[PDB]
Amino acid sequence: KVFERCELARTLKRLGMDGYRGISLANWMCLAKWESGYNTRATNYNAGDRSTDYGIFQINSRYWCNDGKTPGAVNACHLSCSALLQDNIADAVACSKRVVRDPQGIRAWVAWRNRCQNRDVRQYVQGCGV
Repeated sequence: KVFERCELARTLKRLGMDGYRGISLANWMCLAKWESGYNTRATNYNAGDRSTDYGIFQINSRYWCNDGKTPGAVNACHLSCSALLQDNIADAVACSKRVVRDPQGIRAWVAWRNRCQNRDVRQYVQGCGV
């Protein structure tokens, strides 16, 4: 599923993402936007370390989900990476929450640092009723 901007903002808010661990909905929107263009079936294989990024938040298999083919990987979200490719984003959100409970917080995603950190991200939620 490719979410439309406001549809996604409301979906994330309903799932309890607004201000989760001090992270605003606009930041999560900026992250999803830059990671996958709001696409839940997006995947990126990293030939360098044999890991793959999954879903709307492009969560990596080395530490967050199990795909059975990433060397010495762990599954901190205790999910099959398949769960991160569903149209329903419940599991991807549960896992993103797990990611940010770690010290790095939203900084875990390099794309967030590049295109969201210290930037005006208001535009992502404007007019969405969130």
